[PDB]
Amino acid sequence: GNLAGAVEFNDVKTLLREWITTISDPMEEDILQVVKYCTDLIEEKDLEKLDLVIKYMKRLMQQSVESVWNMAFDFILDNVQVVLQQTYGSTLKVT
Repeated sequence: GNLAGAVEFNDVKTLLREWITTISDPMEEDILQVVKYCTDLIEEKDLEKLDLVIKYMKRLMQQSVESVWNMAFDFILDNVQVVLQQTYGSTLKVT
């Protein structure tokens, strides 16, 4: 739930935005953190958080000029989609 120090909803949007725009290269640990985050809120049943983090991540990875964030997002998105297909059976409409 607590990712990059950020705990609250809009606190996550702000700090993870500044994170993706400053960092030009996410390491595998950074990628796995955001997978675990977007899986945690599925286990905490906060699909409002899923809605936010998916659509807003995409925005940030496109706001970042680096294609490494696009492949990072592709892996994170993929894994978290699968988690929703097992846990709920369906995914949130957002991509």
